[PDB]
Parts: sequence; C-alpha cells; structure tokens
Amino acid sequence: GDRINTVRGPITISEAGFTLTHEHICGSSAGFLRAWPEFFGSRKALAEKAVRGLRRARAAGVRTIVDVSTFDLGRDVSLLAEVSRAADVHIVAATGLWLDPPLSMRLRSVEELTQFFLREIQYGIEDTGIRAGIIKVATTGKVTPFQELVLRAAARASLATGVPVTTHTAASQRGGEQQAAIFESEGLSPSRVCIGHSDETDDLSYLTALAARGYLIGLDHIPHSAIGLEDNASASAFMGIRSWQTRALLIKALIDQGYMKQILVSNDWLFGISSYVTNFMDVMDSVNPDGMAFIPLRVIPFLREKGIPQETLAGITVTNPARFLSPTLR
Amino acid sequence: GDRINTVRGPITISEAGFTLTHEHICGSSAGFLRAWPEFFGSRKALAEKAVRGLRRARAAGVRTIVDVSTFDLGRDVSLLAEVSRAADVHIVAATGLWLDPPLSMRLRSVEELTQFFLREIQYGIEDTGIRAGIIKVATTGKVTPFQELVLRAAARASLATGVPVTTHTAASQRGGEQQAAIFESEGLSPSRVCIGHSDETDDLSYLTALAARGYLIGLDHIPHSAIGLEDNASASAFMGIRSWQTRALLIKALIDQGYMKQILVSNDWLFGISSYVTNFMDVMDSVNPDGMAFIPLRVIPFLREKGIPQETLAGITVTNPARFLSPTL
Ligand SMILES: C[As](C)(=O)[O-]
Ligand SMILES: C[As](C)(=O)[O-]
Ligand SMILES: [Zn+2]
Ligand SMILES: [Zn+2]
Ligand SMILES: [Zn+2]
Ligand SMILES: [Zn+2]
Repeated sequence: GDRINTVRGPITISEAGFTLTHEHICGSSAGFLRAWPEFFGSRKALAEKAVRGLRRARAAGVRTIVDVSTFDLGRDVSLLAEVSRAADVHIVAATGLWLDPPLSMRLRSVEELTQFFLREIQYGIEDTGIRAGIIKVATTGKVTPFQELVLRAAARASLATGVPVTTHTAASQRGGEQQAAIFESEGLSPSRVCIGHSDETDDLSYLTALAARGYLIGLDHIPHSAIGLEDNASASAFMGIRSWQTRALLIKALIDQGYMKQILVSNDWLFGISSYVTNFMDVMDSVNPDGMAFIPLRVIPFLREKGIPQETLAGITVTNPARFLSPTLR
Repeated sequence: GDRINTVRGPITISEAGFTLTHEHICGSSAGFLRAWPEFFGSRKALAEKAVRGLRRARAAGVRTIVDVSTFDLGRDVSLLAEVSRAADVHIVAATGLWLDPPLSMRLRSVEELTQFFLREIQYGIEDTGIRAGIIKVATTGKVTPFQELVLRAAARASLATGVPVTTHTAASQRGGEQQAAIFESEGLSPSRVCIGHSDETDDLSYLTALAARGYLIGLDHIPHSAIGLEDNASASAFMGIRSWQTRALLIKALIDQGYMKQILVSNDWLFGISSYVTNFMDVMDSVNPDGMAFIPLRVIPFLREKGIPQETLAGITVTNPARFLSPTL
C-alpha cells in the first residue's frame, strides 16, 4: 500500500526519505542487553551514543534506517523506539533469524517459524505493539537444513504480508545463488528480496546475474574495509584487504550495467556490539569514525566525482528503499 | 549467613522447609518467553499452569523449589516471582550458564563471566532486584574449553559470595569427575557443589566416591522414564527406559553406604518447555501426572516402605538443602 511500519508507528512512503537499508543500533544476543547492560557501560550510555550517532546521520541527510537486528541478534525494539524519538530518525524493525538461534528456535519447524515471523509482522514484537517491516535471514555459504527452514518461513511470511526479505550472505562463496533458488522454489518474487553484504566480492558477473533476475543487491559493507590489520586475528577474518573505493565502484559498475534500480547501499554499522570480542566497538569506531554517516559523507561524494548524476544517487538512496520497503504482493 | 535469596526476597534457612533442589518453572531460551509467549499458549496460561502445579506440590508438603534455569534456559525471574507469590511457595533463582550460551556469552573471558554471575548474585537479575541464590552450570561429558571457563567463573563467584554451585552432567560419562577437578583447582570446597542428574547412572562406585569427597549428589531425574513410549524416539532419548523405582533405590544405596548427608532429591520438572520438541510438555505430563509432587507423593513413601527412617528422609529433603543453600564462606 502506501504505509511502512516503524518503531514509532506507520509512516507514508514519502516520509522515509534518504534510507539506510542495512544497519543496527546494537549487535547482541537475545536477552543480553537486559541481563548485562553494563557490558555496554550502561543502557543509558548505549542509548545516548546511539542518539548522537543517529543525529549525526540525520545531519548528513539520513531520514530512516532499517535495523536488521533479529531476535537472536538481541534486538530490543523498546531501545529502538527510544533512540528513534530522541534523534528524530525513523527506524524500521526486523523479524527473522540471524546466525545465532537459540535451542528454542533451532528445534522449530518451518511452519512454526512462519508463525513467529508473522506474529512479529502482524501483531507486534514482544508486548510492545511495534511491528516488523522487514524479514532478515542469514546463511553460511552452503545453506544448512535449519537455515533452509528459516528462508522458507521468511518467504511464506513475506508472501502473506508483502514485507520484504533481506539477507546476510558470504558473497565470496556466491551465497545469494542458493538463497535465490530457495526463495524461488517458494514462489517469492525476487523484487521482494535484498541479497546483502554483496560488496564482499569482486565477482561482478555474480552480482549482475542476480540483478538481472530482479534481486536487490545490498552493497552494505563499504566501510568494513579495515586497512592494515592482517595480523589481528579479529580484524583479518572480520573485514579484509579491499579498499572502500574498490567496494564503492561496484555501485558504479551496476549502474553502468543498467541496474541502478536494483541497488541498495548501507553501512552495517552499530553503536554497541557484544556478539564478538570485547571492545570490538572501539576497533570499529577507530577505523570508521563516520559510522553510519560514512555512506552519505564519503560514498555519495565519491560517486559524484566519478560522474554519477544526482538523480541516480537519489534514486538509489531514496526511491529504491521506498519501493523495497512498501509492502506489496505484486 | 542463615539467609537465602528468593524471588520474594531473603528468607531465613528455617523457612525453607521441604526443598526441591533442581526444578524449573519453564525450560526455554533467552528472550523467548517474552518474544513468543503463544508458543506456551499464552504467558497467562503458563503462569496459571505453574501456580496450579506448585499449589499441588505445596499441598504435598513442599515449601521451596530451586529453579536452576539460567539466562540461556530463558529464566524469566518476573514469571518466577509471580508464580511464587501466587502459590506461596519459595523459589530460589539461579545465575550461571547452561548448554546453550549465545555468542555474547560464548565469546566472554572467565573474568567477564565471573562479573556477570556476581551481578546476578550481588546486584540483581536484569532490572528486577531479584538475586540468585545459586549458580547453575552444565557440561557434556568432556568439558569444552568454554564450559571450563564457566565452571571456573562459577567457582570464583561462589568463593566470593558463599552461594552454592549445582551442575548438569551426563552421569553415563561420569561427568562429575571432570567438573570436580576444575572446581577444586579453583579452591572451591566440594561442600559448595551439587553434581546433578547423577541418577541417570547405576554406577554406585562413581556416586559414592563423589559423595566421599563431600560433594552433594543430585538424584533429580527420578520421575523421568519413557517406558511404554519406546516407539517414540524423542521420549526415550530424553527420559530413557529406567524405572523410577530403580532410580529411587540409588537413594537407599547412598544412605546404606553411610552418605545420607550428601543426598539431594528432585524431579527436574517444569510447566512449559520450548527447548526440546513441540508438545513435549504433554508427553512429560503423561509420564508423570504428579509433576513436582512425584517426590513427596510417590518417592518418599516408597523409601519408607523399603525401611528408611523418617528422620533420615527429613534430613534429605529438609536439612541437606538447608545446609547446601546457606551461603557458607
Ligand atoms: C550484525 As552483522 C556484522 O552479521 O551484519
Ligand atoms: C533444563 As534440563 C531438562 O537439561 O535439566
Ligand atoms: Zn550480516
Ligand atoms: Zn548487519
Ligand atoms: Zn540439566
Ligand atoms: Zn534441569
């Protein structure tokens, strides 16, 4: 229709504006923020940092972010709603499952997972009445049996509600190809789907092929370059040796192939992280001081210097997310 | 000290009475009860089932249960408080980690885990002000490197606060021997430690040796048995095919060996479970309609028929848990 669900309620599509389609307020685990807030210093501290971060993104032109933190990424929608009001930035919340599902999720059938996702979309998250506006899923190269169940549950929940699906992929392993095959076996329209972390490869033919089938290509790891850390056993597996300009030029390459309409760009940033090593957040902030403002402050100007016109950069950052997020059954 | 943290606040040891030492209101995962309460019908239905079940247990003489649900078993201490108050049964809450820690736990140092356990003990669980009176940990046969971190954190937390440590084990793999060695390397007295699920084995030499070192022995799976349900694979992989009377006779055994002061007895029951197959709660309730009342309604009289004196049984169900739960530094 004409309305997108956010943590503050429904908004009309024209209100979304410049939208970052793959972000996080906090990368954690289910129940963790509540049970151990001092891991982040304090809940208040984490919130205040996130509010400053969003206001900084807002002053760079960002109007909406999509928080693709799932249940098992320890999504706290109450936190999302708080920081959204204070920063005057729309936040779309996610259902789905990422890569750390607990036992109570891992043992569920595709039918039960479908019910969980649908409840979070149609009824609300926890007892908050806040509804998800996107379904997030994740696979590791060769899709596992449980992951296949997740993707099919996501497909079915999308098909009943018209909300889009967005994925975590290992692009180096061409992971989107198995994701796409599963989605298509369920009769899901590719234009409901973003294949994420896609800038983690130099294989353009892989990307272009997905695009040509109608998938959105999520180029969301541009500031995850991490230059110089090939000794750090934490910042050499996580992140690599590909410059942000190298990644960003994939955006240009896809535009030149005629697939500007299939491109989504983001940062995959956050303001706290507990799912990795202690103080990884300091590592990330040191390497990307712009945080969520990296896309509008660096990547957009870079693309302009490379001769990408304003109307195209507007289509990618405003029109493309809008079309993606608006619930549609085609 | 002679006071124990419960979910309704501190009680004196005298108040605990008949204490079921290894139980669960709900077996789940972190965040799960609050994200998907309809899995249990509703949160309300779950609380009311648990109030009914505890009330029957209270009728049968139980005054206190120990809920050894950790963070990663989806312990919702607000649920525990509600059902405790409504059934007027004491509940002691747990910190620690079970076998399903998430990345945010799995990636933590022993120093960090120590601080988390201390927080739930000294400050409170989440923002509730409810403090754990016990530390629950779990290993699987061979202790994993992360599981070793958890047990050392548990020991350090215990030595700082005096609260006891209860464990989950595979008695088939004599899991308690590995746990004990880790605990003792940290300087922890065995009198601060219960080795649980010890009734899954019939190896008395394993039990008595542990007992002789001063460890508490948790014979807590007594009502678990999938006899007549052998063609249901999920039932006999979770409950086994050993009679409850056989499990119970292990209690007599340790008494006869002179070890009554080391026995703790329980049902390891619960009123909802999401951390196993769907509708498994109905299979459990089918096997044991008595729920947490199985121990005082069936087991305790069974032991008296086999000639065990009343005072010894009272020492096991009252005195031993009191001594165990009392913060002893
Ligand atoms: C929260 As992530 C680093 O798996 O996109
Ligand atoms: C939570 As259990 C059934 O492993 O004691
Ligand atoms: Zn991801
Ligand atoms: Zn992400
Ligand atoms: Zn157990
Ligand atoms: Zn248990």
